[PDB]
Amino acid sequence: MAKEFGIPAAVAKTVLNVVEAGGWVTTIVSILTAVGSGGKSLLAAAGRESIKAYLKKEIKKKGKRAVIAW
Amino acid sequence: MAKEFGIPAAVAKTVLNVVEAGGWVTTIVSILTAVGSGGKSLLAAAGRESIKAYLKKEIKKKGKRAVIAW
Repeated sequence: MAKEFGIPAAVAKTVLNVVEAGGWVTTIVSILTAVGSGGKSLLAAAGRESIKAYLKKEIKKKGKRAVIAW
Repeated sequence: MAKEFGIPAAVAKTVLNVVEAGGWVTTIVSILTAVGSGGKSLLAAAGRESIKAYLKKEIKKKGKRAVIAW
């Protein structure tokens, strides 16, 4: 998330914790909106998929630490 | 929130928007908990006072920008 979108690690970590806790897609959207254009770019990258489902797949594949870094 | 509790600004903004919208204490709790230790510490700083009421009072005292900053 940092490398590809410029998202601060602490923001990215919060987002992924929300995902893992079964938190709301709406919350995730709000936090990525608030981080600015890089967050909006990630939201757009999910495309037709929910951002939550998109990020859950990435976490399952690569682990949280790597998704944060990405 | 950012300087005293390490709540990233994007997350802090999201939290204050929930507060302003009159959203749920449980949602404020889960977002702050997702931040990690600094979020948990902000929750502890509120004591027995509703986190929502607590942050509303902080906004009344300092304004939204300064609450985010803190």
